[PDB]
Amino acid sequence: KPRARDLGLPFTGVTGPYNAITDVDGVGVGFQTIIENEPRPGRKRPARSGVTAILPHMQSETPVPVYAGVHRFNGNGEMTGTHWIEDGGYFLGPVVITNTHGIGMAHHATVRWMVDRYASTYQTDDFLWIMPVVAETYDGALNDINGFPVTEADVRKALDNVASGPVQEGNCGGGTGMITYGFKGGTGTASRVVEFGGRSFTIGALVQANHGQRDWLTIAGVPVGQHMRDGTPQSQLSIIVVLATDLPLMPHQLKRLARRASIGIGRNGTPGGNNSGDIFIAFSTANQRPMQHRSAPFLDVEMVNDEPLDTVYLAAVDSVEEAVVNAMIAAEDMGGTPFDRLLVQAIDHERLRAVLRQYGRLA
Amino acid sequence: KPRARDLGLPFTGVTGPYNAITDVDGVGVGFQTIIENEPRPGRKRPARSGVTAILPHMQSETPVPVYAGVHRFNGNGEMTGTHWIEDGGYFLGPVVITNTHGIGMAHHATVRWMVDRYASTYQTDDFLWIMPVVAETYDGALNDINGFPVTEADVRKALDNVASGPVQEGNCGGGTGMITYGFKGGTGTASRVVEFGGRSFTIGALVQANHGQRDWLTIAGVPVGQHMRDGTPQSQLSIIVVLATDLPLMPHQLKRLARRASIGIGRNGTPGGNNSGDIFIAFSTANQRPMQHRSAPFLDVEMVNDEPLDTVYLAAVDSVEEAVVNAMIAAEDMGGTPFDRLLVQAIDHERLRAVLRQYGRLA
Amino acid sequence: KPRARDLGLPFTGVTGPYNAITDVDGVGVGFQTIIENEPRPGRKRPARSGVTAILPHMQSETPVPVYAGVHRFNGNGEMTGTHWIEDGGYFLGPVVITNTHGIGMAHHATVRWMVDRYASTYQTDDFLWIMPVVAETYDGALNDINGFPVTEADVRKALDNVASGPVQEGNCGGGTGMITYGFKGGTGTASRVVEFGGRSFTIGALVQANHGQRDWLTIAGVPVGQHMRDGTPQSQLSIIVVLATDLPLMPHQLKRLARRASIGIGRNGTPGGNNSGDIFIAFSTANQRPMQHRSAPFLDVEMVNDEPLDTVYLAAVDSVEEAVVNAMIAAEDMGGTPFDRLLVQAIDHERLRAVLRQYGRLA
Amino acid sequence: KPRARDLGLPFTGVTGPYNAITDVDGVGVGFQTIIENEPRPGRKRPARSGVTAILPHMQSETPVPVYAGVHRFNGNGEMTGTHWIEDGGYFLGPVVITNTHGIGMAHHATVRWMVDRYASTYQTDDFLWIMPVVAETYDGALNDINGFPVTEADVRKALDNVASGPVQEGNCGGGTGMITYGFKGGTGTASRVVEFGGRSFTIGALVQANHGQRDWLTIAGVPVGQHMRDGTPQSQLSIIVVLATDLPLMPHQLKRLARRASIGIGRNGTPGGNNSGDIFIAFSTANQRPMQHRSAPFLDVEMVNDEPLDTVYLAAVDSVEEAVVNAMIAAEDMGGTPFDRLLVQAIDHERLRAVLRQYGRLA
Repeated sequence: KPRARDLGLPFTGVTGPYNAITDVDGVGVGFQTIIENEPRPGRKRPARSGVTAILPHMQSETPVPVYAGVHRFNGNGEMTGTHWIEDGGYFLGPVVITNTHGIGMAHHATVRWMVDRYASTYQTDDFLWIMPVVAETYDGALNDINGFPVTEADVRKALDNVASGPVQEGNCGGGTGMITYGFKGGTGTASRVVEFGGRSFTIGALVQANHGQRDWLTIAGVPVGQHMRDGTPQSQLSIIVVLATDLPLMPHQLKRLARRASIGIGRNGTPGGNNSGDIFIAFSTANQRPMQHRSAPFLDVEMVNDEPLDTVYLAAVDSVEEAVVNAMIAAEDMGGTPFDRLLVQAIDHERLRAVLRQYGRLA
Repeated sequence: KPRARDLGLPFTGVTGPYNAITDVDGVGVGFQTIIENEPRPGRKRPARSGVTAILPHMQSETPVPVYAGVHRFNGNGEMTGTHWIEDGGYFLGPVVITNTHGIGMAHHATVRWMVDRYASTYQTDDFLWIMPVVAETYDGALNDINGFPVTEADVRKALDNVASGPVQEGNCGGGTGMITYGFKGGTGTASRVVEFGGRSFTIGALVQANHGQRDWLTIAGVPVGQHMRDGTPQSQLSIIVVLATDLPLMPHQLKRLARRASIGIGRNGTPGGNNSGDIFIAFSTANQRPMQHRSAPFLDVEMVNDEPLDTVYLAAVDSVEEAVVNAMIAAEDMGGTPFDRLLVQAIDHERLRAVLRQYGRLA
Repeated sequence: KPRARDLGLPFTGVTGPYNAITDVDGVGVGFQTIIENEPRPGRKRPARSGVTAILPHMQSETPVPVYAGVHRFNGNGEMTGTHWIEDGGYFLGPVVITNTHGIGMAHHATVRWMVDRYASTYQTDDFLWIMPVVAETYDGALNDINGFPVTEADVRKALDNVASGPVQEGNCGGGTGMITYGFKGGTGTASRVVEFGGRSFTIGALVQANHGQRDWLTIAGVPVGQHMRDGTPQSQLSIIVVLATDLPLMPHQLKRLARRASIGIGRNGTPGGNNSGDIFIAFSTANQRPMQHRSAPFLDVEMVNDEPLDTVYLAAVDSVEEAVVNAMIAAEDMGGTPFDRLLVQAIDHERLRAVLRQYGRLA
Repeated sequence: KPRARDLGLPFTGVTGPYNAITDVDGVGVGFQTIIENEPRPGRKRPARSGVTAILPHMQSETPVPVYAGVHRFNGNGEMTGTHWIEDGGYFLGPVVITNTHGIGMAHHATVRWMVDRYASTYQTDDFLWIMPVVAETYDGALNDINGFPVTEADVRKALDNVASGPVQEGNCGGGTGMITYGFKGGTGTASRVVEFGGRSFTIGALVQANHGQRDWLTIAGVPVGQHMRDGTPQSQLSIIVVLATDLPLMPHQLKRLARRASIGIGRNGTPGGNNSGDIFIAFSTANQRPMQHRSAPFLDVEMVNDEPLDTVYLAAVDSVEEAVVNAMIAAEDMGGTPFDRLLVQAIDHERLRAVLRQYGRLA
């Protein structure tokens, strides 16, 4: 499986080792993918969905707070756990992404998993509560979303599968049944390394791309969507962005970094559709500390000066754009069975390359 | 059961009917209450929890958008469904309140119930998604919160039990296991009728009171907590506010109304604790309209002028204070079994009356 | 001049030495007070107004960033400089408070004063811009506000007069012509010392009180406004809160602290009027650092754990309530001339004491 | 003067008659431009600055509230008047744009101008206050910003000059001394006409472009900044966006519209620089009503459904992009005198055409 850079698309700077969000130290990604092409008993439509889990500091025996910031570009979607991100500045545990009507079971399963996995924290006499970050995009065109196919066991499998190294893209995890710009969408990831004050830090992005319309699609500045008009879902009948970094940032700086994903999604053409739940979260793995109930009264934290941040912002925007394009390149056709209303095609690599060549952007 | 006014407490203005949130026409409240005093098999602590459901336009055959506004006073808690309240301006379906780790099952159950109840809307070819408003307070001192006692059936029972009329208070629904100001807490409700542009409207409040410390408790402006010092949970070892009105208000005005609940909770003494998840939602039942996919492109709406709103703001504040006190008066002692760490007592009515009398505030 | 504690009002905890915002080391307060009782040439109404200036790190030869947070409880007023407080986390220079239509001249004068006072910073080749924090309340009932009485020289005088030590209250600075709860209002201040993690800190408040209606007035929990009904402004025909602390807080924590001023203003009875511009700013004097253009790329900062903050929140609430009541106790009758529409009286001390005594609250 | 479309750039959709913000009926624009090439007495650098004024409902004898919404993308700049836009939902009077240190005099001059212009509203016995919307970008590289060249008379001249019709672009009004993408910047405008529900509406934008670095510049998706590398300000040694529409939108909807300008400024390449004060305001001219003190208690308003808004969001993004490019095309070289540090050149039209032609984007 070539990724976008392999096809000659003219991407943007130096990446971490795997060109993925796992290039940020300690962050692991796990997936559970459900691809069925016949309905379950009592249903009329097949289940194509899944769960994505991103866990920071995956080696720690205790949950480690990660400072974080959210940006709600267009709130037509769900992302739980953000009230204490906004006021307390951090979250604990994994980011879990699934389909819109699997939020509940994913939230329930994640709390249960945290109580088991971090038993020495939560199965004690301390009064602690868990508020996980669970988010979604809507796969009802290709998935039997009102059949609630994702179970507790499916979400635990994603959490138990978290790992470092290369990350699968395309039709996997929460991205399985997604559609972006009229083509097959799904999971995408990328990373960038930047130098800041004599040290090297990584910015990694993971997206669940389910947004945009064909006409808007722009790849490398070329209006590809004006040239590749066939097979759109419309003719036959949301985006979650997670940014991770090891740069030492505080909450107020991370809310600014998350806001940069607005430009990041704009790069491939969308003006931000009304029905698109476009919600971005950014977290840092720097400044490790105990949970509130075990911390000393004063904490010493490192924080970056703001002056040099333009290169970090550029890296974040570029990583989001490459993560979206990687999802489209990695995706495969889906649908077209007797139980489907549509056939969603993955963007054709040779036709893409040809259009970019005509506009002098095929590297 | 006498309520606060029945004991001579010096409350504030004219109430609707039932002096409850059901005084706002069409708003129904349902409860599922779980009170056990012996552990379930494999658990060590008893289950004392439940679910509260508040459903606007409870007669409608289709979900009716209700404009709304949220105020996160201190975000150490969860309230789902707020991203589209912020950007879209409204929510659909019920407000469901339970315990912290019951969010996920309550969310899952609510989406499933909505798909069944509003089958003519959701079991169609339309691409529609549901993002319910599910909130919580933490009952881990009296409840086996990591045993996940609330099931899907429990939440469906609360939803199917919604009704107009008098509302049960104290140890019921989501407030079953809650503690407030070191005394037994739980569910409380109150309402006010106001005249605006001649016209008569109601403001009703429902609270799940689990906040505050004994030392802070102020009732009718009297420092009761300084006089009633025994039995605190501390010596032995959050608040969700929902405001409903039929006044015709738009989202930006409803956000201000919800922010008035900050002063409302301040009335009984709290300075707003760090660990308290204090999140308030206000919604109007005016301006009924179809869902987005069935609406005409232009809607005609009525909105109040802002000049005469002080009387509405005062009624909101007063109703929140009365609802909190009503919860304490309705509450009953809980705990003290061989499986408990604490015995939480309900505030004693005669002792309270005596303290108020000493400061000239017993009416 | 007795302050509220001197009259036997039952205030709250241990104050710093001056019981004022200048108890926070290095914070200076300066005033310019204009009290005229005949109209200036071409005007019909007299000028009663002024400027209040609060300067953190008043010894420093260069401007020192102070982390800060704002809460807009009801935005019917102006407070400039908040965009970079929200995103950047801090502000530089003084907080300047005046009347509503004097914002512009105060802003202009403050920039000019900073360019002259910090000449080694601003009269260089560096590209630097200044965005001062200038706020207001509306003194149109007692002041010729459309006569623009405050000049550049008036604001420079306040800035040049900043000093530590005891702070004047009542009819002075920006508070000169203000009215609160139908009585004469104005400037008030108070402070609290708290122990946090084996260290001592101070929380100081300064308020410009111009809010509330007589009927709502509550002092020490007693409904004083129901007993002292005469001479209201109505019968004859906003609040800025600044909190300063030396506790090491980051911006996300300071926004929470500023939000606690909502309860602080609720303590004296207001439900938060529609026309009241109720805007609060909290800043810390800890974590001194250079300006952005002179900072190293990485900074080391100290930050408190959030667990023990309840005593800090309680001190902040109590300090706001005391600063408001101090403002009413220090104020003097104003108006009643042939050019006035009103005569605004200060609350009478003996009548106040008598009402408190009847409810058992006169210490 | 050819504008961007006249040079063959491949712009986007149908414009209104002037392709400017004055295509929204009743919106006037007025400018005061100060271009001096020798220092004023006692100064060392020349003054090149000015004022831009945008007045909705310019014919009205009384101020007419216009619902509006703001998006602070990166708050390193000032825009006054936003607290009541956020909570009250509207503003009155003009949007005035100038240089960073001219805020104060522009604010003062606008309040004074409104008192005179709307004398039947403000020179009465009513208690009314004015909180104008005054914004800025920083022209310190080309202008003697610490000389405070803009006077009260300069701002009154811009206000008195508001007019419909064609709008001047480039080195005029507040944009006079601005620099964008290392080329001369300034004022730019554009409009789009869209059909919504059988009715025709216009979206217009006006920008004061002072943002970006040369290397990021992208025009029509082409990386022009990589090809036109000479004369950058760096080698020699912020953006305010105003969107106006006649679509009937409420405040919560206008906040989303103003958020779309983030994608609009990302079209030309910036990732959003840390030092860039990028603040956007959107307002609607629909739903005319009286001021709060003259309104009936209930108002009837028209509001759009959200479903069809994607075409409006696209029009908004495209108009911001065209306005920024129009500002660069209209700009003229500035500086390079014995008193300057730099010579800022306007982008060369022929060179730009040549780079676009090479990538197949010259229409």
